[PDB]
Amino acid sequence: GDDRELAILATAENLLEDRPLADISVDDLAKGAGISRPTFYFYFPSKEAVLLTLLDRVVNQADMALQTLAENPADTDRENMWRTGINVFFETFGSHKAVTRAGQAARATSVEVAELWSTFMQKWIAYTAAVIDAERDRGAAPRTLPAHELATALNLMNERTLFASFAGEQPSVPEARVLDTLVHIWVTSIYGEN
Amino acid sequence: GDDRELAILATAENLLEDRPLADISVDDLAKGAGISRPTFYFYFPSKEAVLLTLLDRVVNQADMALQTLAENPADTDRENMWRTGINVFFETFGSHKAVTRAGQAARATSVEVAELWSTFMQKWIAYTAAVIDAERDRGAAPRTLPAHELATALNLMNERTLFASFAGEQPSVPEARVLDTLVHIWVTSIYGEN
Ligand SMILES: O=C(Cn1cc(CNS(=O)(=O)c2ccc(I)cc2)nn1)N1CCC(c2nc(-c3cccs3)no2)CC1
Ligand SMILES: O=C(Cn1cc(CNS(=O)(=O)c2ccc(I)cc2)nn1)N1CCC(c2nc(-c3cccs3)no2)CC1
Repeated sequence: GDDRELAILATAENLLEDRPLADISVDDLAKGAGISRPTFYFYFPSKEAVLLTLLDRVVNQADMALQTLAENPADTDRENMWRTGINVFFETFGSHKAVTRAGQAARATSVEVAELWSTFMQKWIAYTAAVIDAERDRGAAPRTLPAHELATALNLMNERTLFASFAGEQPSVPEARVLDTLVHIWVTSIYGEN
Repeated sequence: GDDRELAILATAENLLEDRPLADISVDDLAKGAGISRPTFYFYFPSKEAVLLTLLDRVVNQADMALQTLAENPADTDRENMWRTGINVFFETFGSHKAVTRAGQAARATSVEVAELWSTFMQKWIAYTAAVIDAERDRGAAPRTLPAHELATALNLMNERTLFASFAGEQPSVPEARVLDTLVHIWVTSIYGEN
Protein backbone atom coordinates (compact mmCIF):
# COMPACT_ATOMS: atom_id res chain seq x y z
CA GLY A 1 0.00 0.00 0.00
CA ASP A 2 2.67 2.45 1.10
CA ASP A 3 4.97 0.12 -0.83
CA ARG A 4 2.88 1.11 -3.89
CA GLU A 5 3.21 4.85 -3.30
CA LEU A 6 6.96 4.46 -2.72
CA ALA A 7 7.26 2.23 -5.80
CA ILE A 8 5.60 4.99 -7.86
CA LEU A 9 8.03 7.60 -6.43
CA ALA A 10 11.12 5.44 -7.12
CA THR A 11 9.94 4.73 -10.69
CA ALA A 12 9.38 8.43 -11.30
CA GLU A 13 12.87 9.30 -9.98
CA ASN A 14 14.43 6.54 -12.18
CA LEU A 15 12.55 7.58 -15.29
CA LEU A 16 13.39 11.25 -14.79
CA GLU A 17 17.13 10.36 -15.12
CA ASP A 18 16.60 9.63 -18.83
CA ARG A 19 13.67 11.86 -19.97
CA PRO A 20 11.57 14.93 -18.94
CA LEU A 21 8.24 14.67 -17.10
CA ALA A 22 6.40 15.53 -20.37
CA ASP A 23 7.91 12.37 -21.97
CA ILE A 24 6.78 10.16 -19.07
CA SER A 25 3.21 8.84 -19.08
CA VAL A 26 1.09 7.72 -16.12
CA ASP A 27 1.27 4.33 -17.87
CA ASP A 28 5.08 4.30 -17.60
CA LEU A 29 4.82 5.13 -13.91
CA ALA A 30 2.13 2.54 -13.22
CA LYS A 31 4.07 -0.02 -15.30
CA GLY A 32 7.33 0.53 -13.35
CA ALA A 33 5.49 0.41 -10.04
CA GLY A 34 3.87 -2.90 -11.02
CA ILE A 35 0.30 -1.53 -10.75
CA SER A 36 -2.57 -0.60 -13.06
CA ARG A 37 -3.27 2.90 -14.26
CA PRO A 38 -6.47 3.30 -12.19
CA THR A 39 -4.57 2.06 -9.10
CA PHE A 40 -2.00 4.78 -9.81
CA TYR A 41 -4.83 7.35 -9.69
CA PHE A 42 -5.73 6.18 -6.24
CA TYR A 43 -2.26 7.25 -5.06
CA PHE A 44 -1.73 10.39 -7.15
CA PRO A 45 -4.06 12.67 -9.16
CA SER A 46 -1.36 13.23 -11.81
CA LYS A 47 2.28 12.62 -12.79
CA GLU A 48 2.75 16.29 -11.82
CA ALA A 49 1.67 15.40 -8.25
CA VAL A 50 4.27 12.61 -8.12
CA LEU A 51 6.97 15.17 -9.00
CA LEU A 52 5.69 17.49 -6.26
CA THR A 53 6.02 14.71 -3.70
CA LEU A 54 9.52 13.76 -4.94
CA LEU A 55 10.67 17.42 -4.70
CA ASP A 56 9.03 17.86 -1.30
CA ARG A 57 11.04 14.82 -0.04
CA VAL A 58 14.39 16.16 -1.35
CA VAL A 59 13.67 19.71 -0.13
CA ASN A 60 12.75 18.43 3.33
CA GLN A 61 15.84 16.22 3.43
CA ALA A 62 18.02 19.29 2.72
CA ASP A 63 16.12 21.32 5.36
CA MET A 64 16.44 18.57 8.01
CA ALA A 65 20.16 18.18 7.35
CA LEU A 66 20.61 21.95 7.77
CA GLN A 67 18.58 21.87 11.05
CA THR A 68 20.92 19.07 12.29
CA LEU A 69 23.96 21.27 11.59
CA ALA A 70 22.30 24.27 13.29
CA GLU A 71 21.79 22.10 16.40
CA ASN A 72 25.44 21.07 16.58
CA PRO A 73 28.22 22.92 18.39
CA ALA A 74 30.61 22.00 15.45
CA ASP A 75 33.91 23.70 16.46
CA THR A 76 35.70 25.05 13.34
CA ASP A 77 36.71 28.32 11.61
CA ARG A 78 34.14 30.59 9.94
CA GLU A 79 34.98 29.57 6.38
CA ASN A 80 34.53 25.93 7.30
CA MET A 81 31.17 26.71 9.00
CA TRP A 82 29.77 28.21 5.75
CA ARG A 83 31.26 25.44 3.68
CA THR A 84 29.56 22.61 5.73
CA GLY A 85 26.28 24.51 5.48
CA ILE A 86 26.45 25.12 1.69
CA ASN A 87 27.63 21.48 1.37
CA VAL A 88 24.26 20.30 2.74
CA PHE A 89 22.65 21.69 -0.43
CA PHE A 90 25.44 20.63 -2.76
CA GLU A 91 25.23 16.97 -1.58
CA THR A 92 21.44 16.72 -1.14
CA PHE A 93 20.38 18.18 -4.47
CA GLY A 94 23.53 16.80 -6.13
CA SER A 95 22.41 13.28 -5.09
CA HIS A 96 19.02 13.95 -6.71
CA LYS A 97 19.83 15.71 -10.03
CA ALA A 98 16.86 14.40 -12.02
CA VAL A 99 14.37 15.59 -9.34
CA THR A 100 16.26 18.91 -9.07
CA ARG A 101 16.17 19.41 -12.85
CA ALA A 102 12.48 18.34 -13.08
CA GLY A 103 11.46 20.49 -10.08
CA GLN A 104 13.19 23.60 -11.42
CA ALA A 105 11.38 23.24 -14.77
CA ALA A 106 8.01 22.73 -13.01
CA ARG A 107 8.25 26.04 -11.06
CA ALA A 108 6.97 27.68 -14.26
CA THR A 109 3.86 25.51 -14.72
CA SER A 110 3.05 24.47 -11.16
CA VAL A 111 1.96 26.93 -8.44
CA GLU A 112 2.46 24.25 -5.79
CA VAL A 113 6.01 23.65 -6.98
CA ALA A 114 6.73 27.44 -7.10
CA GLU A 115 5.17 27.81 -3.66
CA LEU A 116 7.14 24.87 -2.17
CA TRP A 117 10.42 26.26 -3.48
CA SER A 118 9.62 29.83 -2.39
CA THR A 119 8.64 28.70 1.14
CA PHE A 120 11.92 26.90 1.68
CA MET A 121 14.07 29.61 0.08
CA GLN A 122 12.52 32.12 2.51
CA LYS A 123 13.39 29.77 5.41
CA TRP A 124 17.00 29.28 4.31
CA ILE A 125 17.45 32.99 3.65
CA ALA A 126 16.09 33.80 7.14
CA TYR A 127 18.52 31.25 8.69
CA THR A 128 21.45 32.69 6.67
CA ALA A 129 20.52 36.22 7.78
CA ALA A 130 20.25 35.08 11.44
CA VAL A 131 23.71 33.52 11.30
CA ILE A 132 25.10 36.71 9.68
CA ASP A 133 23.40 38.75 12.51
CA ALA A 134 25.10 36.51 15.10
CA GLU A 135 28.48 36.99 13.36
CA ARG A 136 27.92 40.76 13.46
CA ASP A 137 26.76 40.69 17.12
CA ARG A 138 29.93 38.84 18.12
CA GLY A 139 32.09 41.35 16.18
CA ALA A 140 33.36 38.77 13.66
CA ALA A 141 31.45 40.27 10.65
CA PRO A 142 31.24 44.04 9.79
CA ARG A 143 27.91 45.92 9.61
CA THR A 144 27.78 46.45 5.83
CA LEU A 145 24.69 45.50 3.75
CA PRO A 146 21.36 44.77 5.43
CA ALA A 147 21.86 41.12 6.46
CA HIS A 148 18.56 39.86 4.96
CA GLU A 149 19.26 41.44 1.53
CA LEU A 150 22.82 40.00 1.56
CA ALA A 151 21.42 36.55 2.50
CA THR A 152 18.83 36.79 -0.25
CA ALA A 153 21.43 37.49 -3.05
CA LEU A 154 23.85 34.83 -1.79
CA ASN A 155 21.05 32.22 -1.59
CA LEU A 156 19.80 33.11 -5.10
CA MET A 157 23.35 32.81 -6.44
CA ASN A 158 23.50 29.31 -4.90
CA GLU A 159 20.11 28.34 -6.33
CA ARG A 160 21.14 29.30 -9.89
CA THR A 161 24.82 28.32 -9.72
CA LEU A 162 24.36 24.87 -8.09
CA PHE A 163 21.64 24.14 -10.63
CA ALA A 164 23.72 25.25 -13.70
CA SER A 165 26.58 23.07 -12.41
CA PHE A 166 24.36 19.98 -11.84
CA ALA A 167 22.62 20.38 -15.25
CA GLY A 168 25.97 20.80 -17.00
CA GLU A 169 24.71 24.14 -18.40
CA GLN A 170 26.85 26.40 -20.58
CA PRO A 171 27.87 28.63 -18.76
CA SER A 172 28.47 26.80 -15.46
CA VAL A 173 31.19 26.32 -12.85
CA PRO A 174 32.37 22.67 -13.03
CA GLU A 175 30.61 20.64 -10.35
CA ALA A 176 34.01 19.80 -8.85
CA ARG A 177 34.73 23.62 -8.42
CA VAL A 178 31.31 24.99 -7.40
CA LEU A 179 31.56 24.38 -3.62
CA ASP A 180 34.88 26.28 -3.40
CA THR A 181 33.56 29.07 -5.68
CA LEU A 182 30.35 29.64 -3.62
CA VAL A 183 32.16 29.49 -0.29
CA HIS A 184 34.73 32.11 -1.38
CA ILE A 185 31.94 34.51 -2.45
CA TRP A 186 29.90 33.92 0.77
CA VAL A 187 32.95 34.35 3.03
CA THR A 188 34.42 37.50 1.39
CA SER A 189 30.97 39.19 1.15
CA ILE A 190 29.98 38.35 4.73
CA TYR A 191 33.31 39.23 6.39
CA GLY A 192 34.65 41.78 3.86
CA GLU A 193 34.86 45.42 4.93
CA ASN A 194 35.52 46.03 1.24
CA GLY B 1 7.06 47.31 -44.45
CA ASP B 2 9.70 47.63 -41.75
CA ASP B 3 7.07 49.79 -40.06
CA ARG B 4 4.94 46.60 -40.02
CA GLU B 5 7.65 44.45 -38.44
CA LEU B 6 8.34 47.15 -35.84
CA ALA B 7 4.60 47.59 -35.21
CA ILE B 8 4.36 43.83 -34.51
CA LEU B 9 7.33 44.05 -32.09
CA ALA B 10 5.89 47.07 -30.22
CA THR B 11 2.47 45.37 -29.94
CA ALA B 12 4.08 42.22 -28.58
CA GLU B 13 6.08 44.21 -25.98
CA ASN B 14 2.89 46.12 -24.94
CA LEU B 15 0.77 42.99 -24.69
CA LEU B 16 3.43 41.15 -22.69
CA GLU B 17 3.09 43.82 -19.92
CA ASP B 18 -0.37 42.47 -19.07
CA ARG B 19 -0.33 38.72 -20.00
CA PRO B 20 2.04 35.79 -20.84
CA LEU B 21 2.95 34.80 -24.40
CA ALA B 22 0.60 31.75 -24.12
CA ASP B 23 -2.34 34.16 -23.55
CA ILE B 24 -1.45 36.25 -26.62
CA SER B 25 -2.66 35.07 -30.03
CA VAL B 26 -1.20 35.84 -33.45
CA ASP B 27 -4.57 37.57 -33.98
CA ASP B 28 -3.91 39.93 -31.06
CA LEU B 29 -0.50 40.74 -32.50
CA ALA B 30 -1.79 41.27 -36.03
CA LYS B 31 -4.72 43.30 -34.66
CA GLY B 32 -2.44 45.64 -32.65
CA ALA B 33 -0.08 46.04 -35.58
CA GLY B 34 -3.00 46.98 -37.85
CA ILE B 35 -2.41 44.05 -40.26
CA SER B 36 -4.07 40.76 -41.18
CA ARG B 37 -3.07 37.42 -39.76
CA PRO B 38 -1.56 36.13 -43.05
CA THR B 39 0.42 39.39 -43.36
CA PHE B 40 1.75 38.71 -39.86
CA TYR B 41 3.01 35.32 -41.10
CA PHE B 42 4.98 37.05 -43.80
CA TYR B 43 6.97 38.83 -41.07
CA PHE B 44 7.20 36.09 -38.43
CA PRO B 45 6.64 32.30 -38.48
CA SER B 46 5.18 32.38 -34.95
CA LYS B 47 4.48 34.53 -31.87
CA GLU B 48 7.46 32.66 -30.37
CA ALA B 49 9.67 34.15 -33.15
CA VAL B 50 8.46 37.65 -32.28
CA LEU B 51 9.58 37.09 -28.67
CA LEU B 52 12.98 35.88 -29.90
CA THR B 53 13.44 39.08 -31.89
CA LEU B 54 12.32 41.26 -28.95
CA LEU B 55 14.79 39.49 -26.60
CA ASP B 56 17.58 39.66 -29.19
CA ARG B 57 17.05 43.46 -29.39
CA VAL B 58 17.20 43.95 -25.58
CA VAL B 59 20.16 41.58 -25.19
CA ASN B 60 22.07 43.37 -27.95
CA GLN B 61 21.24 46.76 -26.43
CA ALA B 62 22.73 45.61 -23.10
CA ASP B 63 25.80 44.19 -24.90
CA MET B 64 26.36 47.39 -26.94
CA ALA B 65 26.05 49.56 -23.83
CA LEU B 66 28.65 47.39 -22.07
CA GLN B 67 30.99 47.63 -25.13
CA THR B 68 30.63 51.46 -24.96
CA LEU B 69 31.72 51.42 -21.30
CA ALA B 70 34.64 49.08 -22.11
CA GLU B 71 35.80 51.58 -24.75
CA ASN B 72 35.78 54.51 -22.34
CA PRO B 73 38.66 55.62 -20.11
CA ALA B 74 36.05 56.42 -17.32
CA ASP B 75 38.26 57.60 -14.39
CA THR B 76 36.76 56.41 -11.06
CA ASP B 77 37.42 54.00 -8.15
CA ARG B 78 37.09 50.22 -8.54
CA GLU B 79 33.74 49.93 -6.77
CA ASN B 80 32.30 52.58 -9.05
CA MET B 81 33.71 50.78 -12.14
CA TRP B 82 31.81 47.56 -11.25
CA ARG B 83 28.71 49.49 -10.33
CA THR B 84 28.49 51.31 -13.74
CA GLY B 85 29.01 47.97 -15.47
CA ILE B 86 26.34 46.07 -13.46
CA ASN B 87 24.10 49.15 -13.90
CA VAL B 88 24.10 48.57 -17.68
CA PHE B 89 22.17 45.33 -17.04
CA PHE B 90 20.02 46.73 -14.25
CA GLU B 91 18.80 49.64 -16.46
CA THR B 92 18.55 47.78 -19.79
CA PHE B 93 16.61 44.75 -18.60
CA GLY B 94 14.85 46.86 -15.94
CA SER B 95 13.48 49.08 -18.76
CA HIS B 96 12.17 45.95 -20.50
CA LYS B 97 10.64 43.81 -17.70
CA ALA B 98 7.91 42.15 -19.78
CA VAL B 99 10.45 40.99 -22.42
CA THR B 100 12.85 39.91 -19.63
CA ARG B 101 10.10 37.92 -17.88
CA ALA B 102 8.84 36.41 -21.18
CA GLY B 103 12.37 35.58 -22.38
CA GLN B 104 13.33 33.87 -19.12
CA ALA B 105 10.22 31.66 -19.29
CA ALA B 106 10.92 30.78 -22.96
CA ARG B 107 14.44 29.43 -22.22
CA ALA B 108 12.69 26.21 -21.19
CA THR B 109 10.67 25.70 -24.39
CA SER B 110 12.82 27.44 -27.00
CA VAL B 111 16.31 26.23 -28.00
CA GLU B 112 16.92 29.49 -29.86
CA VAL B 113 16.05 31.49 -26.76
CA ALA B 114 18.26 29.23 -24.54
CA GLU B 115 21.04 29.50 -27.11
CA LEU B 116 20.75 33.32 -27.40
CA TRP B 117 20.92 33.72 -23.63
CA SER B 118 23.78 31.23 -23.23
CA THR B 119 25.83 32.92 -26.01
CA PHE B 120 25.61 36.32 -24.36
CA MET B 121 26.18 35.03 -20.82
CA GLN B 122 29.40 33.39 -22.06
CA LYS B 123 30.46 36.74 -23.57
CA TRP B 124 29.73 38.74 -20.42
CA ILE B 125 31.43 36.15 -18.22
CA ALA B 126 34.54 36.25 -20.47
CA TYR B 127 34.58 40.10 -20.25
CA THR B 128 34.15 39.96 -16.44
CA ALA B 129 37.00 37.44 -16.18
CA ALA B 130 39.24 39.60 -18.44
CA VAL B 131 38.63 42.65 -16.26
CA ILE B 132 39.37 40.57 -13.11
CA ASP B 133 42.62 39.34 -14.83
CA ALA B 134 43.60 42.98 -15.52
CA GLU B 135 42.89 43.89 -11.86
CA ARG B 136 45.11 40.99 -10.78
CA ASP B 137 47.87 41.89 -13.30
CA ARG B 138 47.97 45.45 -11.96
CA GLY B 139 48.14 44.16 -8.35
CA ALA B 140 44.77 45.64 -7.33
CA ALA B 141 43.01 42.22 -6.95
CA PRO B 142 44.50 39.12 -5.18
CA ARG B 143 45.05 35.79 -6.98
CA THR B 144 42.31 33.77 -5.25
CA LEU B 145 39.72 31.75 -7.23
CA PRO B 146 40.23 31.01 -10.92
CA ALA B 147 38.98 34.26 -12.48
CA HIS B 148 36.64 32.57 -15.02
CA GLU B 149 34.90 30.46 -12.33
CA LEU B 150 34.51 33.55 -10.10
CA ALA B 151 33.07 35.53 -13.07
CA THR B 152 30.70 32.69 -13.86
CA ALA B 153 29.18 32.55 -10.28
CA LEU B 154 28.92 36.35 -10.00
CA ASN B 155 27.21 36.60 -13.42
CA LEU B 156 24.77 33.78 -12.55
CA MET B 157 23.96 35.51 -9.26
CA ASN B 158 23.16 38.67 -11.26
CA GLU B 159 21.03 36.76 -13.78
CA ARG B 160 18.86 35.21 -11.03
CA THR B 161 18.88 38.11 -8.55
CA LEU B 162 18.10 40.92 -11.07
CA PHE B 163 15.31 38.77 -12.47
CA ALA B 164 13.75 37.94 -9.02
CA SER B 165 13.86 41.67 -8.19
CA PHE B 166 12.24 42.75 -11.51
CA ALA B 167 9.53 40.02 -11.27
CA GLY B 168 8.77 40.97 -7.67
CA GLU B 169 9.46 37.32 -6.69
CA GLN B 170 9.30 36.09 -3.09
CA PRO B 171 12.18 35.90 -2.12
CA SER B 172 13.83 38.91 -3.81
CA VAL B 173 15.97 41.92 -2.95
CA PRO B 174 13.84 45.08 -3.45
CA GLU B 175 14.57 46.57 -6.87
CA ALA B 176 15.71 49.77 -5.13
CA ARG B 177 18.37 47.72 -3.14
CA VAL B 178 19.57 45.20 -5.74
CA LEU B 179 22.28 47.35 -7.41
CA ASP B 180 23.97 48.06 -4.05
CA THR B 181 23.62 44.40 -2.97
CA LEU B 182 25.21 42.99 -6.18
CA VAL B 183 28.01 45.55 -6.22
CA HIS B 184 28.99 44.77 -2.59
CA ILE B 185 29.20 41.03 -3.37
CA TRP B 186 31.18 41.59 -6.62
CA VAL B 187 33.62 44.02 -4.97
CA THR B 188 34.32 42.01 -1.77
CA SER B 189 34.70 38.72 -3.73
CA ILE B 190 36.96 40.22 -6.40
CA TYR B 191 39.21 42.25 -4.07
CA GLY B 192 38.84 40.21 -0.85
CA GLU B 193 41.85 38.25 0.39
CA ASN B 194 39.33 36.67 2.74
O1 LIG C 1 22.57 26.99 -0.58
C1 LIG C 1 21.74 27.35 0.28
C2 LIG C 1 20.25 27.39 -0.07
N1 LIG C 1 20.08 26.94 -1.46
C3 LIG C 1 19.89 25.68 -1.83
C4 LIG C 1 19.83 25.72 -3.14
C5 LIG C 1 19.59 24.54 -4.08
N2 LIG C 1 20.20 24.79 -5.40
S1 LIG C 1 19.79 23.58 -6.47
O2 LIG C 1 20.22 22.27 -5.93
O3 LIG C 1 20.45 23.78 -7.80
C6 LIG C 1 18.10 23.59 -6.78
C7 LIG C 1 17.54 24.58 -7.59
C8 LIG C 1 16.16 24.54 -7.81
C9 LIG C 1 15.37 23.52 -7.24
I1 LIG C 1 13.27 23.42 -7.53
C10 LIG C 1 15.95 22.54 -6.43
C11 LIG C 1 17.32 22.59 -6.21
N3 LIG C 1 19.99 27.00 -3.46
N4 LIG C 1 20.16 27.67 -2.44
N5 LIG C 1 22.15 27.68 1.54
C12 LIG C 1 23.61 27.64 1.85
C13 LIG C 1 23.94 27.54 3.35
C14 LIG C 1 23.09 28.48 4.18
C15 LIG C 1 23.49 28.40 5.64
N6 LIG C 1 24.49 27.68 6.15
C16 LIG C 1 24.52 27.87 7.49
C17 LIG C 1 25.41 27.25 8.39
C18 LIG C 1 26.57 26.66 8.14
C19 LIG C 1 27.20 26.12 9.21
C20 LIG C 1 26.60 26.23 10.41
S2 LIG C 1 25.17 27.06 10.10
N7 LIG C 1 23.54 28.72 7.82
O4 LIG C 1 22.86 29.09 6.63
C21 LIG C 1 21.64 28.03 4.03
C22 LIG C 1 21.14 28.11 2.57
O1 LIG D 1 25.15 41.54 -14.82
C1 LIG D 1 25.95 41.17 -15.70
C2 LIG D 1 25.50 40.12 -16.73
N1 LIG D 1 24.11 39.75 -16.46
C3 LIG D 1 23.05 40.36 -16.98
C4 LIG D 1 22.02 39.75 -16.45
C5 LIG D 1 20.54 40.04 -16.74
N2 LIG D 1 19.71 39.67 -15.58
S1 LIG D 1 18.09 39.82 -15.96
O2 LIG D 1 17.81 41.21 -16.40
O3 LIG D 1 17.22 39.51 -14.78
C6 LIG D 1 17.64 38.69 -17.18
C7 LIG D 1 17.51 37.34 -16.87
C8 LIG D 1 17.14 36.47 -17.90
C9 LIG D 1 16.91 36.95 -19.20
I1 LIG D 1 16.35 35.67 -20.80
C10 LIG D 1 17.04 38.31 -19.49
C11 LIG D 1 17.42 39.17 -18.47
N3 LIG D 1 22.54 38.82 -15.65
N4 LIG D 1 23.76 38.88 -15.68
N5 LIG D 1 27.20 41.71 -15.78
C12 LIG D 1 27.60 42.72 -14.75
C13 LIG D 1 28.78 43.61 -15.18
C14 LIG D 1 29.90 42.80 -15.82
C15 LIG D 1 31.07 43.70 -16.15
N6 LIG D 1 31.18 45.00 -15.87
C16 LIG D 1 32.37 45.45 -16.34
C17 LIG D 1 32.84 46.78 -16.27
C18 LIG D 1 32.43 47.76 -15.48
C19 LIG D 1 33.05 48.95 -15.66
C20 LIG D 1 34.00 49.03 -16.60
S2 LIG D 1 34.07 47.49 -17.27
N7 LIG D 1 33.01 44.42 -16.91
O4 LIG D 1 32.19 43.27 -16.80
C21 LIG D 1 29.34 42.21 -17.10
C22 LIG D 1 28.16 41.24 -16.85
